[PDB]
Amino acid sequence: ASMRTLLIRYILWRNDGDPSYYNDDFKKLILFDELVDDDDVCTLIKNMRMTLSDGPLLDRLNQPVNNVEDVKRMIAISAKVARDIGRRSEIRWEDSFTILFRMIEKYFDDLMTDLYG
Amino acid sequence: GASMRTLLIRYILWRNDGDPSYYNDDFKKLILFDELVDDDDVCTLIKNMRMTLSDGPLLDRLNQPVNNVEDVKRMIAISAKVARDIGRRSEIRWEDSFTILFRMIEKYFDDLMTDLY
Repeated sequence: ASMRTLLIRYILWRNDGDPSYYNDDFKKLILFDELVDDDDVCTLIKNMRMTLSDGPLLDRLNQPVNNVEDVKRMIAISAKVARDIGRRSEIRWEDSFTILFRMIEKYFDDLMTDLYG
Repeated sequence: GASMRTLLIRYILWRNDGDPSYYNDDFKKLILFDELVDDDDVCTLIKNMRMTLSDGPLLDRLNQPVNNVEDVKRMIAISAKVARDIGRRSEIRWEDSFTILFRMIEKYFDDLMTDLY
C-alpha cells in the first residue's frame, strides 16, 4: 500500500525528470535498471510511436510474472519506458498502473523484504 | 495536459499519506479548490466508505457528471479531502479512482490549466 504509492511516484518521476519530485525512496528502485536490456526498451518506444499509444507497454505488462525477479524487471521496463517516451506523452498512466498492480500485487510482501528486510 | 494528470495523481497521493518529503508548492493552487466542497459531504462519504468497507461510494461520487471547470475543481477537491480523511492505512486501489476522475475531467484539462496559470 506504501508499495503502490511509491511505484506510482517513481514511474511519474522517471517520466517528467522534475528534480523537485525526486525522493531517496527511489534509489533502491533505480537499481532494478540492470535487469532490463536498453534494446527491449528502444523497440517498445518505437512500437508505441508507430501505434501512437501505450498499447505495446500494456502488452509487455500483461506478460506473466512468476517470482520477485520478474516483478523487478516489470517495474524497471515501466520506469525506462516512462523516461524514454518523454514528459509530453499524453499516456493514461492509470491504465499501466492497473495492469502493473494486477500482476505484481501478490509479490508486494516478497518485494518489501528484498528492499528493507 | 500530461502535466495535469501527473500533478493531480501526486497531489491526491500526498493528501492521502501526508508525507512532507512529497510536498510540493505546485499543490498550493489545488488546495484552494477545498472551498468548493462542504466538509459534511466529505464526512458522509467517509462514513459510507467505512460502513461498506469499500471505495464504492467514492467511485459513485466520481461518476456524477461534469459540465464545466467548476465541477472539475469540486471533483478534484472531494477526491483530495477523501484521500486525507480516509487515512494512509486504507487499502484503496487509487488507479481505480484516477481512471474515473480522468474519464470525467480530461476534456477540461486545457480550461483548468488556464484557470491555474
